[PDB]
Amino acid sequence: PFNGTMMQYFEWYLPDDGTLWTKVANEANNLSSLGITALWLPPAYKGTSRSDVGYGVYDLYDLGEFNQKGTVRTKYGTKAQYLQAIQAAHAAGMQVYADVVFDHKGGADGTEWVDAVEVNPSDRNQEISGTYQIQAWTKFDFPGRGNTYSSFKWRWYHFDGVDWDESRKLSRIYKFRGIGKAWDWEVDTENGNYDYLMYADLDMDHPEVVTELKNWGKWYVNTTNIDGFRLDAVKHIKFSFFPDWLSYVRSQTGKPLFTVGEYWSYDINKLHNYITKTNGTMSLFDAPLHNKFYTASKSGGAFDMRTLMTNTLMKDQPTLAVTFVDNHDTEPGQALQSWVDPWFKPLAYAFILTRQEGYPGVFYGDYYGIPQYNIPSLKSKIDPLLIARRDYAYGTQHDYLDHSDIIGWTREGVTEKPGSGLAALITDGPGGSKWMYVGKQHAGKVFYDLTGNRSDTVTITSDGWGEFKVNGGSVSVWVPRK
Ligand SMILES: C[C@H]1O[C@H](O[C@H]2[C@H](O)[C@@H](O)[C@@H](O[C@H]3[C@H](O)[C@@H](O)[C@@H](O)O[C@@H]3CO)O[C@@H]2CO)[C@H](O)[C@@H](O)[C@@H]1N[C@H]1C=C(CO)[C@@H](O)[C@H](O)[C@H]1O
Ligand SMILES: C[C@H]1O[C@H](O[C@H]2[C@H](O)[C@@H](O)[C@@H](O[C@H]3[C@H](O)[C@@H](O)[C@@H](O)O[C@@H]3CO)O[C@@H]2CO)[C@H](O)[C@@H](O)[C@@H]1N[C@H]1C=C(CO)[C@@H](O)[C@H](O)[C@H]1O
Ligand SMILES: C[C@H]1O[C@H](O[C@H]2[C@H](O)[C@@H](O)[C@@H](O[C@H]3[C@H](O)[C@@H](O)[C@@H](O)O[C@@H]3CO)O[C@@H]2CO)[C@H](O)[C@@H](O)[C@@H]1N[C@H]1C=C(CO)[C@@H](O)[C@H](O)[C@H]1O
Ligand SMILES: C[C@H]1O[C@H](O[C@H]2[C@H](O)[C@@H](O)[C@@H](O[C@H]3[C@H](O)[C@@H](O)[C@@H](O)O[C@@H]3CO)O[C@@H]2CO)[C@H](O)[C@@H](O)[C@@H]1N[C@H]1C=C(CO)[C@@H](O)[C@H](O)[C@H]1O
Ligand SMILES: C[C@H]1O[C@H](O[C@H]2[C@H](O)[C@@H](O)[C@@H](O[C@H]3[C@H](O)[C@@H](O)[C@@H](O)O[C@@H]3CO)O[C@@H]2CO)[C@H](O)[C@@H](O)[C@@H]1N[C@H]1C=C(CO)[C@@H](O)[C@H](O)[C@H]1O
Ligand SMILES: C[C@H]1O[C@H](O[C@H]2[C@H](O)[C@@H](O)[C@@H](O[C@H]3[C@H](O)[C@@H](O)[C@@H](O)O[C@@H]3CO)O[C@@H]2CO)[C@H](O)[C@@H](O)[C@@H]1N[C@H]1C=C(CO)[C@@H](O)[C@H](O)[C@H]1O
Ligand SMILES: [Ca+2]
Ligand SMILES: [Ca+2]
Ligand SMILES: [Ca+2]
Ligand SMILES: [Ca+2]
Repeated sequence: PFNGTMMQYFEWYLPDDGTLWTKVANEANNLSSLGITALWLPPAYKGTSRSDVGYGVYDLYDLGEFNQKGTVRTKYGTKAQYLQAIQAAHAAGMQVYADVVFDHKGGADGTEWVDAVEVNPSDRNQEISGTYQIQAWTKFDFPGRGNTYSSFKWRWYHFDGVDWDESRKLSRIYKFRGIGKAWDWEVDTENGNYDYLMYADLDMDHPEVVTELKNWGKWYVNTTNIDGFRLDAVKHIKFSFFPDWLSYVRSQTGKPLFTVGEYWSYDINKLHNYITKTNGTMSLFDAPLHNKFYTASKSGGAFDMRTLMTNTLMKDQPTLAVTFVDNHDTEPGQALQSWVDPWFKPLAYAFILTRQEGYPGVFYGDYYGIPQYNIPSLKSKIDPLLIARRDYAYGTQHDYLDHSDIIGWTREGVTEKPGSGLAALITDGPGGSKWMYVGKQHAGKVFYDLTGNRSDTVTITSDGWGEFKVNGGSVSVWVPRK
């Protein structure tokens, strides 16, 4: 038995110093000893510039190897350093998930003239202009790479649209004209059709494009030996595309390739729609649960903690849910900003780390800190919870989400891991106590608070129950002493 634990190993405001790949190589041992079993690494290919975080993808085939966009290395380092990081992660017994950005392409080498029409930004099925010629950033020739690995050249007809006309300096949503040219479907229905997002938007209906992304998928897994994918911005990408893409790349590389997609919506039914449409071929980030943590942390104690799990992927589809507290898009200043307050953050990590539903992740920004906004590191509060997950969070779970402030759950432990077992309490309000069942196999044992928030102890009764306790606005994780 084991508890998988992933770590997203970057944040937005990292300096553009080309050191992240080296840091993975240096830290892989430490993180593994804490029970981290997988790293989600940022996009490793060349962006619109060297300080691009990776989501403005210029060349999928340039892993910090070719002189392109004014730099050889990416933000994170060179191609050689990227490979060493992956091998170090493997030597320490960790999987590696690579960020995959297929929705769009930016930083084109040149413009092309294209017949286009404006569509309504709030309803992309509604044309709001006539057809006219625009100058669109869609020519990709890759002067620094040549035909190495791939001789495919991208042009306007491989895309469905852009949001910038270079001749008139106009910013509108332009749909391209052409035989069969249309926004892709199925996609998210916010704004009527949410296929267009930014830069030059890929046409997943074009067979040349499907083929090229399949060839890149195979090439990339074989070049890097990565173990899986984090799929960026999947709600803006033809739903049927990734079932077909993943089954090609998995079977043509001989690898299972665990895959988590980022479907950003707090509407659980949209996530359920996407899982059924893609036949459960991938996990998804539990964005609704993130929204729960953010809301509870801002509600001054008035959140009903009995609803913390309701309408989350961790409640509804736990084996396809990847759980988290914050990520690079929820950071201060970002477009999805909804930063979980530091007082509540240890409570949210305890919830995803010591419970049996879902595949939890630790955020780099939470672990190491975000100096850009003077947010201090929470490593000293997260590490006890990882040790809880590594050693104690095993076996039958009993739920007590039964009070509007104080909620808890227990894990009984497993014979295969002697000394396992835990009882966790969190509260968004004043402290208190709660009786919970850990199992009569623990009768007489003394439990202590692994987080060190409390100095007292709890003795288990002859019937397997303990009256566990928590401070106000705090976490306690009670585990057996030895
Ligand atoms: C390091 C670890 O890699 C493998 O485990 C990974 C799984 O193959 C993935 O599928 C994924 O599992 C998650 C599920 O997809 C998901 O539905 C959810 O329910 O949570 C799961 C994770 O909690 O991620 C896993 C890694 O995080 C591989 O199977 C495993 O063998 C590898 N490590 C084990 C190796 C040994 C066996 O002797 C022991 O050290 C431990 O049991 C494991 O650490
Ligand atoms: C001039 C530039 O225009 C295009 O790039 C723009 C995008 O199309 C816009 O959508 C917008 O992107 C922002 C995102 O929407 C936003 O969500 C944020 O997260 O990231 C972006 C921040 O700006 O803005 C983009 C730039 O204005 C076009 O795709 C792009 O390729 C064009 N860049 C060319 C211009 C120069 C100067 O000659 C060259 O350095 C580039 O290599 C060219 O590619
Ligand atoms: C007009 C001329 O352009 C054609 O080139 C591109 C199409 O215009 C694009 O729309 C695009 O087609 C893809 C769709 O966007 C996509 O939704 C999916 O259906 O796959 C399509 C590609 O398989 O990409 C095309 C190029 O890759 C095309 O090269 C060419 O056949 C077209 N020439 C026609 C001109 C007239 C117009 O009446 C007709 O008389 C001729 O029979 C056509 O040859
Ligand atoms: C730039 C940003 O645009 C998209 O995000 C939009 C959402 O999809 C909309 O539904 C809405 O987002 C949420 C609200 O912000 C939030 O208040 C929430 O309570 O409700 C809405 C969803 O329930 O507004 C957003 C428009 O600004 C897009 O999905 C998101 O991914 C984009 N930000 C990233 C763009 C890339 C894609 O390559 C990411 O990888 C980058 O990290 C970000 O720049
Ligand atoms: C009433 C009782 O609650 C105290 O504070 C906890 C809150 O219940 C939680 O909601 C949370 O407070 C955070 C806010 O939600 C957030 O908006 C932000 O302001 O940060 C707050 C945390 O820093 O966490 C609180 C625990 O730190 C706490 O359990 C307890 O001390 C409170 N009773 C005190 C109230 C006053 C005067 O009546 C204090 O001087 C006394 O120590 C207690 O009587
Ligand atoms: C003599 C004194 O010791 C005991 O105090 C323990 C209490 O169980 C808690 O205070 C316990 O948890 C605290 C955390 O360790 C600490 O980190 C803090 O941040 O919050 C928790 C408090 O909620 O730590 C103590 C160590 O065992 C005992 O229970 C306490 O009753 C004992 N008597 C004192 C209590 C009062 C209050 O009216 C005074 O009048 C007495 O004179 C004290 O002697
Ligand atoms: Ca299309
Ligand atoms: Ca799209
Ligand atoms: Ca499209
Ligand atoms: Ca409450």
